[PDB]
Amino acid sequence: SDAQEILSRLNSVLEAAWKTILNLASATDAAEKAYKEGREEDLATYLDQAASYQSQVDQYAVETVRLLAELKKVFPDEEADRALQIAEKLLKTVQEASKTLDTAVAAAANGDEETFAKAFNQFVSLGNQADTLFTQLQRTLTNLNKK
Amino acid sequence: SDAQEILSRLNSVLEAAWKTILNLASATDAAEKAYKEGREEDLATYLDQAASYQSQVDQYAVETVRLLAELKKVFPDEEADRALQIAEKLLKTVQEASKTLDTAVAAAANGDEETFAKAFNQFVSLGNQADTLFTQLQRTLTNLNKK
Amino acid sequence: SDAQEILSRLNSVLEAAWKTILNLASATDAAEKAYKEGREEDLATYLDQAASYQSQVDQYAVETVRLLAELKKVFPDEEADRALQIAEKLLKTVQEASKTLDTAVAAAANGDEETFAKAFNQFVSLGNQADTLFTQLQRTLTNLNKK
Ligand SMILES: C[C@]1(c2nc3cccc(C(N)=O)c3[nH]2)CCCN1
Ligand SMILES: C[C@]1(c2nc3cccc(C(N)=O)c3[nH]2)CCCN1
Ligand SMILES: C[C@]1(c2nc3cccc(C(N)=O)c3[nH]2)CCCN1
Repeated sequence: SDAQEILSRLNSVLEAAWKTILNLASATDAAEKAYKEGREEDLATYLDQAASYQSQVDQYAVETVRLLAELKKVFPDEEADRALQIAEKLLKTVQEASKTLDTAVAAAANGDEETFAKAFNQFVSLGNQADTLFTQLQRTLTNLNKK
Repeated sequence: SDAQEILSRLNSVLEAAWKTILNLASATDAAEKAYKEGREEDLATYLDQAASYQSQVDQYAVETVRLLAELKKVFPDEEADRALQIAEKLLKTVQEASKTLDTAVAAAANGDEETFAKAFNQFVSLGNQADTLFTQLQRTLTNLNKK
Repeated sequence: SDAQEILSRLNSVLEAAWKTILNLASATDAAEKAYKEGREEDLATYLDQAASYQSQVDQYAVETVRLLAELKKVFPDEEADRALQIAEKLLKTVQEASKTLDTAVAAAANGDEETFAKAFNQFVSLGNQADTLFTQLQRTLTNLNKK
């Protein structure tokens, strides 16, 4: 059925997204360390790496919404509505993380540490919120895949 | 011992950024056409391309600020400060365009056309604002390179 | 083919190599954290990422040796000779780090903590040796571009 072709594609997207999230976590931790140590040039490199991975998470989150919107169109009922709603909230949170990371990158480039720290700390908190939604989405999809 | 290399890197970054801006414009035009013609799958492809190019413009704009900030440290004069201020305003505008494109991409994925159209038109306007600052920056750098 | 173009290539290679070394350091830190926290799948991913960056460092080291030998032919200079000797010692050291990282990868795959711990500790010690050599190389290249 198209429904399980879509669920299959969704599992592949989310597996790829998880790998990217692990890379984003590494880059985020490295940026925090460079920031603590006053290594400004190293921090710039780690922030650019984080922004690259965050852009990739954003793309995967968009693809996840598009796939669940497609799944809902093949369903005659609201079985996939909950998963789509989670995925849409995930995407909203991921894009907020992206915007706030951008504010941090610009503040670091502008040499405005107070703005940098505020935005970077928001980015970290949004990432934790996104992680909660990501795991919720995985659980919801497992219940749609049956076997 | 450094400013000439900084200036040459800046010229290379801005040349690469302009090509990316042209590619972004082509993707934007193609997305507008797909939207008007109701071809949602085509629109998704063109929006993903636009988002990729926009992320690259964002990166080049960050690099531009960092290079001009370095130049201002080496040669702390009014020319350098003016160039950096223009580049910082360019980066601000580029990142506003990036966040607005994110809203549009999410709306298209969510099937929310009212939000998509409003955000997409805001994105176009911010792009034109960024173009003005980009050309202003080029004129200032001409005065800084002195041939 | 001219002395100045070869130096320009060397400067670019070492710039790129330092960014790759930063990525290797972030992946290594993330692997250490996953190892300490007992997250074996995360550890496996970060070891694979570290090995990828280590292999890229190895290739930049190869290219640096080749380029310095080319520079000695067209612009003899006791300092290019010094740089080549450092770069060759660096190449040997980064290859040894790659070997020990490979041993760590295999030990994680086999679930052999005793072998893993020894190999990972050796990898760290060799990375610090390579870091010292890389700093010496950067200093020598700075002198080659003219003190
Ligand atoms: C906790 C952490 C994080 N987990 C995420 C899960 C899904 C999305 C994002 C995101 N930023 O878009 C996440 N960010 C580790 C990487 C930085 N923060
Ligand atoms: C007019 C146009 C545009 N010109 C820009 C110049 C600098 C930056 C951006 C940006 N979006 O960051 C620009 N966007 C063409 C490409 C789509 N909109
Ligand atoms: C400090 C660290 C390290 N610094 C290096 C500098 C040049 C080469 C290498 C290498 N392994 O080839 C380096 N490794 C980061 C990861 C653990 N060791």
